Amino acid sequence: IPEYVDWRQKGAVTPVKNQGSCGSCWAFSAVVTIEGIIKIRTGNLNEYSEQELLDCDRRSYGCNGGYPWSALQLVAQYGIHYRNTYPYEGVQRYCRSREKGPYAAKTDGVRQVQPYNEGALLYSIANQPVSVVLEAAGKDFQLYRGGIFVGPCGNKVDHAVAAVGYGPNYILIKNSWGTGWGENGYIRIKRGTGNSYGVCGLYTSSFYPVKN
Repeated sequence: IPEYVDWRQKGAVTPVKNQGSCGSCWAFSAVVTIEGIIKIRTGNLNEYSEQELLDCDRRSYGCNGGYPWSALQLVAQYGIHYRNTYPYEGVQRYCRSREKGPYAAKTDGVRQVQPYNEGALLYSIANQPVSVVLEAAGKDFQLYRGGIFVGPCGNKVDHAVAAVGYGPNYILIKNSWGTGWGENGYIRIKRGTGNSYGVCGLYTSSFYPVKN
């Protein structure tokens, strides 16, 4: 895999989103990875529905949190609608997939990266955007404006985001806090520190969709 990856440069990343007050980061993270894998496999960059996963992932808890792996499973076993067909409302509602016509895209499964393994995570990013988790509760993370973030932060992961690239000393993260947070909505988190958890627990739980 190469020294630099940045899926934005390869037209595989949609604009930065804002999850709002809703604890729907798990759905935003999954959707980032679906938009990426659909671009990689088909050549078209589309936006898909975080709200659909929020409403319909019966293993997640709506705005009280959820599981990126479960949302990616949901997209692999049914499919997902375009974001515009099923726009984000920032509140959990009744599942409306059946009422929104045929699904726009469908994947074939979801694989997990080996946890606590930086190279394994980098390997997946070189193939596609990956759903990752991290500790976002620290004010240092909350107030991040730019640069390669090294913390302070613990390994208490609580926030799902998406890794869309990396470099020799960082992993590139698409967050769901709007375009005004971080580096136009992104954070570069230091890698290569030798901490197996990853900086901010970044290596705790990583999933990506599979689409043949």
